[PDB]
Amino acid sequence: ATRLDRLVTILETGSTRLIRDTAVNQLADWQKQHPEELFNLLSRVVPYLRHKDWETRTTAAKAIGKIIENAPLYDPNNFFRLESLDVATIVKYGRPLLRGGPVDYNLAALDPQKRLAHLKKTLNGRLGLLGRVFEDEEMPGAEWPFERLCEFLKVDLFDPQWETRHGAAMGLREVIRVHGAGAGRRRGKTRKENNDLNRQWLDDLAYRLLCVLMLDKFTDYSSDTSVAPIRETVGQTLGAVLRHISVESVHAIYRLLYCMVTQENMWAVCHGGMVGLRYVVAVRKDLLLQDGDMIDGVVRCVMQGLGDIDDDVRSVSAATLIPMAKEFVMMRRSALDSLINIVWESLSNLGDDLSASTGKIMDLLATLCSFPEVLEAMKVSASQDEERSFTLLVPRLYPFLRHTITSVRLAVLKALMTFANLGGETSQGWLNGRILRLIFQNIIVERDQDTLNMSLELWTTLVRRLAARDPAILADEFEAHAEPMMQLALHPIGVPRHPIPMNPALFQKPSGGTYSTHDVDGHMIQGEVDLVGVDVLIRSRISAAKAMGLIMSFIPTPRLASYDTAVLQALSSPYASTQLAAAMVIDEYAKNCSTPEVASRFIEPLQKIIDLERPSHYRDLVTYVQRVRSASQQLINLFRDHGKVSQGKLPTLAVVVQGEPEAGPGAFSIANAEKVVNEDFERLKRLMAPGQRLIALPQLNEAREQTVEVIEEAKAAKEARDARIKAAAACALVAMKVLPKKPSPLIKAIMDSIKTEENQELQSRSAATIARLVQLFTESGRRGPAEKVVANLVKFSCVEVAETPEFPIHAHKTNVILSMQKEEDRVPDAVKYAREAKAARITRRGAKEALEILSKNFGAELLERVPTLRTFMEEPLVRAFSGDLPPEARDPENAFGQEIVDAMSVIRTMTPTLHPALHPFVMQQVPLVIKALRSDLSVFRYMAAKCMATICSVITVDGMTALVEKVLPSINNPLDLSFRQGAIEVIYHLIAVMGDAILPYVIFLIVPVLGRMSDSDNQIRLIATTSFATLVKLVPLEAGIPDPPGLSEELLKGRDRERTFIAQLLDPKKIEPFKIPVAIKAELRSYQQEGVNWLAFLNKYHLHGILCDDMGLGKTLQTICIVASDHHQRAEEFARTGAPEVRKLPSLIICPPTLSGHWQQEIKTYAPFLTVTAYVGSPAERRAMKDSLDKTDIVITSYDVCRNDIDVIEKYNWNYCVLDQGHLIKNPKAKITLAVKRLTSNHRLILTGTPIQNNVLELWSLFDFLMPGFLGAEKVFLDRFAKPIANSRYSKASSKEQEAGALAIEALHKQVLPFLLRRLKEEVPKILQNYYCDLSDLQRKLFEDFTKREGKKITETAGRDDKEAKQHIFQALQYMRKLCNSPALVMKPGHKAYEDTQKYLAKHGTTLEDPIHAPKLGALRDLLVDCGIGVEDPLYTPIKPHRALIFCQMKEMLDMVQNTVLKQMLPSVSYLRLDGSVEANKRQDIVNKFNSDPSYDVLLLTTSVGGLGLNLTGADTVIFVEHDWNPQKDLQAMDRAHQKKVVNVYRIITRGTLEEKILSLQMDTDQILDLFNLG
Repeated sequence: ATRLDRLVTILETGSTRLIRDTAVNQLADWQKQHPEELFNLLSRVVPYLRHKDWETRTTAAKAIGKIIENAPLYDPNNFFRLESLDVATIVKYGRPLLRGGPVDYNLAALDPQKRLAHLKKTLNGRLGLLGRVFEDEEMPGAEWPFERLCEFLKVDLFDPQWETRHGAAMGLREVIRVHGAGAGRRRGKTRKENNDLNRQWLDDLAYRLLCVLMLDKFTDYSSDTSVAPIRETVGQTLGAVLRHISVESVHAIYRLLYCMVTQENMWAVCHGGMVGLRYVVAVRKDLLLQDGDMIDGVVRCVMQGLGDIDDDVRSVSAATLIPMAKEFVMMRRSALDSLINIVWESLSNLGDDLSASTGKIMDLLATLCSFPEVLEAMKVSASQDEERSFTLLVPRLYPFLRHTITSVRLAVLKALMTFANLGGETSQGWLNGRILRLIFQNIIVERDQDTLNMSLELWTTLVRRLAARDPAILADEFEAHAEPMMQLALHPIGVPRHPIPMNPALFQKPSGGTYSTHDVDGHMIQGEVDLVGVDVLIRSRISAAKAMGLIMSFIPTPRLASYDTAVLQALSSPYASTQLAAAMVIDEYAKNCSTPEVASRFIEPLQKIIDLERPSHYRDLVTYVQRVRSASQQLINLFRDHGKVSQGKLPTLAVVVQGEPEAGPGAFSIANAEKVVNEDFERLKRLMAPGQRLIALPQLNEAREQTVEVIEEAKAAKEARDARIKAAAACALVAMKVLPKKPSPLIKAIMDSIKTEENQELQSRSAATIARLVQLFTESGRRGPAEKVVANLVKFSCVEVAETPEFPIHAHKTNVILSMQKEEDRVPDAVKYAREAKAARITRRGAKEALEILSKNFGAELLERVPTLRTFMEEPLVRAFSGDLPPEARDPENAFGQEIVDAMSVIRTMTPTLHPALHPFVMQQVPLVIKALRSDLSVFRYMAAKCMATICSVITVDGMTALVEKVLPSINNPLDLSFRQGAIEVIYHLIAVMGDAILPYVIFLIVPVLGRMSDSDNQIRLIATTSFATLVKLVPLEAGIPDPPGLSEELLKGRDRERTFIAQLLDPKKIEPFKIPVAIKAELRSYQQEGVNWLAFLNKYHLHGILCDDMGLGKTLQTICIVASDHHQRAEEFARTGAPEVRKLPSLIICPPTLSGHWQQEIKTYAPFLTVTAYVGSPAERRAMKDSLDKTDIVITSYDVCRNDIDVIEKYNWNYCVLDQGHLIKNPKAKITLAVKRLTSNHRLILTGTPIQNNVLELWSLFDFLMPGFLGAEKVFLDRFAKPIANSRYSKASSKEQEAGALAIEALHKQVLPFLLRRLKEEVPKILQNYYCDLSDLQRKLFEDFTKREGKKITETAGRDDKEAKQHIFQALQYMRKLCNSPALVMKPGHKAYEDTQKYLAKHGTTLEDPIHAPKLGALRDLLVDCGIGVEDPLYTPIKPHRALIFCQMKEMLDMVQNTVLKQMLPSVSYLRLDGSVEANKRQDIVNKFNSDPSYDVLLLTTSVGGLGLNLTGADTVIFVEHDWNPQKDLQAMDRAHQKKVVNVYRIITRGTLEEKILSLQMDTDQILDLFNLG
């Protein structure tokens, strides 16, 4: 179908959210550009409000919201009375609205308005306005635009089908939200007349809305989100009406809602009334706060609802009071004390498993407990009554600890925190072992990190407040729960596809019994490693050990005998997960003791783990070993079936594997499988015939390597467990200050974790340990092992090649910028190259954090306590950059080169976390790094730029001052290439390190960056252009940019040339006017001169952009202005300075071959002082001017002759280079695209009506011609922009991939926006215009042949005024006016020159119907592509801005226009044709489709049918191909067949013919005779 039908149908079948939301923005954009198509888009999304699917109704209601926002508000300068509403009659006599099964077919087939007129009679009865229950056998721009629509919605509010009532309520919500004020008004009345007419209409809707709250009994028990889907929604619609009605109408709605709550019960009427009151306080809280009578009644309603039996009534009641919980506490402290215990009463009846709706009750209690006033009034009631003591109330919060909503579980821990920080007299009846167990259970099973943090923070205060009383009391309350809680802290963790479930009987409910929108903690209690991340289970054992470690540090040691037996037993457990957790509990116990000697009884069991050998198997890794046996067996079974080997020679594998329970010492192990692939694969290969081996060995080698894959997979899995347990035991020893005599094995255990540990929390613990171990050694001599540890950390922070280059690999590179290589090289993908690179990133991550923690432990004493660090960072730079570079530093075999690289690698690794007292040491090294930026070796310049950028981001005062004073001023220097490459590179890495923090410092960066895009070195141009693109992306468009804090006041003074640039770049309306210095013959409009200001701004700062002005605004003139002015201005400065950058060079204008004459004509008209060469013609003609093109000011060239003669055109240098329809360059691989990019030009422009289509790669190719590096190379552009965009558009894409693809669209549009000048023709009388085209060779031949015969008699019959003489002259003019359109109109069989013409067409090898002989056909496709109509899915393609009418006089011409232009040339255009041949009945059909479906681009028709009174509205442009002798007969048929917008009228006229002469003349004999002369 059409675009609009396919675009709307996506609302139903949008597979992802991104695909559905993209369709609603297309419809919203379609309304924004074509505001008159409002009721064509709405009449297709409104039917989707009755859809049987929930999301389709939601999406369709969303589109109505977006489409209506793009409609102008309506200011024109049978109703219901809200007061006369009786609650008793409607509830009693009304129609209960239920889930609707019945469908009455007799009504369904009625006229859509007769169906509506019938439902408006039945409505008064169904509402109960009669004294009886109504039964359906009694009855078997002048005004508001949406008033006809709202009748269908207000009537469908009571349809038996609950799906229809759902969509009708959402539709009314979106219409009244944007357009609520104008409803009801009618043109022809004063403000006071339709202000109350609006009040009556809004009261009429509120009347109907309250009825739905009373009558709707529908309830969906399936989902826990919404219980009353219609009452929840129709109350949301009531909120949109409240923000538009008077204060008196609100107080009337308030009383009617008050009767529904305090019914003077019934669940539905009480709930629906509360829902309405919920939005009254959330929308009109201002009006509610003066009238104290409303404040009392709305609070009386909440309190009754808060004590109601049903849970859903208490939820909406609590959600009503939250927005004014602060406001109600202050104003009425008398009612404050009664509100507290009623809220507390609501939580008392609840069990442990709470519905998702009950979460709003907790939100109400949490906001009340955040006020000190409420906390005091509770203590007064606690000292007075026993039933309000904290022992009976607080445990009512425990069922909320494991609530389904994530935000509720955090609000409870924050609330329970408030009670622990309240009093000692107050909070001890509830603070016991019962709450300690629930919190410890919360630590094991909580998945959210913020909630797990508060659980540990509450566990600390709960333990410390209870240990302050007596350490024996704390140990008694927890002794009853200590035994099972230990089994959960030491519980093993499984492998993906091998979950180790926890015993659910070890979890006590708040009810007291054990476990034996639900299943909140079952995924983790089951231990699903795939469903919940492997790192989430690990950080739940870490949190367990940290909790269990703190509680043990307070219990007296003699009563910890049961705890030690559990952990000593766990150190020898067959589960590696348990041994790791066991050693971590000992660690956190020794950390929290006052002295480390208290825990010194664990020294011997832990030193066993370090010194003894590790077990060769673990029970948690049994799945890996079982997987190894399968591969080993299939490898052997293949040695039997595929290769013919006897069963007796085959080895036998054990059926049970090691680590399994009840596994003998002869079970299957990894060592057995290593013997199968290493020694039995060889032994069994000797037992094959040399003929059998040749056929079977292919598939055997494949089976062998698949086995080794799993073998090395299991061995790596076990060695990871050996390192985890050894490192955890060593860290606990370091906590007990265990400094061995021979510390090599202790240090190795901690180091092996820092090298290889995928998990960050386990690695960060080992980094913090090795940082304290360095401090413990330097605090007691032992500088031997202390300086070897720090030296390894420094070595490990340089292994990631992405951060620290390998010097011998790049040692030979000079005059190269490695920053460009690093990104143009990572776009390599091999499994064993990405695994080794992953190990390097892990090793650096650990070592970097160890030095970070080391720098914070020693503070400002880091360089005095650890003097080896100062040597690594300072010594190599002093040797190499104090004076001349030693020749040793250039050799890749010498280690000196890498020592210099590592030195600067450590500086940027530790500068951020360095104590501010060590910044002078870094500043001492700055003169050495600047010396490296100037170096000739590129790898030194690369690291110097990364290092300096980091230093400037930390020491923002002196670091920036050094860069602006010592580096930036010498980017101009044309003698030292190496310093320029280094200085632009430190700018590149400065923007990358700081990010959007670079904003205040962009002042100092902008001029060196801009000027470097105009540099002789190609690499500096590219990296400066990429830098400039990142700046445009990172600026705040709407806000200003502050000044650099703390810098010199004299640095910011002389930099005002750089502030006017940034101001003009953000806002294009602040561009300085440009007085054209050449004598141009033109009246420049407000926008034309404004557009020339934009082109001069680009020329001034060496920028390039696209001129996207809509057709008619005159893009050709604005370009001739700027190129004539530029040639003049650079003719003056070349006379002043003679610099090569302003030498005389010709400009180049590339256009489609049809527009070659159009440019040549308008330069002749507006700028007659510019000499023009037209390098277009036959290959023979082009070769004369081929060698002489620089001898003029402008050179015009077609895209076709630019490919064949590119070797000629690139031999020249060009000033300007304009592309008249530049979208032909969008193909990056096209030959025309590559030829245009081989040109050396100074200033570039692109002229298009459409800048981009659906693809983003089209946009890259255009911007790659303008500013080469602006979007990067093609491969780096396909990565950051094209890959995520294409992935989010996948039918089944991830929710992360959707936002990754949406952030890229938004970022790509921001980089390219300041370089596209897109001014609409309409927003900021119909315009006639002439489109000129040139005659063809055949037309000139046929005109000359006519005047040779007929021209003799034309002189006779010209001024006769005779009878048949005026008939001969007229039909002689008809022959010419037909020939001006197409030669095929006049060259028909029977003509005297037919046989001669066919010879001419044959000698040149063409046909008569060839479109090149009728230039009006070619001029029509160019006029259509300049209006965005024709281009060379409805979803991703943009909305076309115009629709056209195309008029012709003859039916034969329309066939050419149809079969040639719209079928061969522009096949993507949707069109309809209208002839007098078509039936007068069928022609009315397609005229309707043109006004009902706005996706018809063009309507072809002849001027005969246009005068038939048919009226069209969607037309925006009108084109005339053929013309009548009376030029107003064309004006009649146009207006007769046709306002808000402006209409563009185009006359296609061949220059030099009678068309240019007839249309000019507004008859004398000699003036008639001149119609037969060309020119």
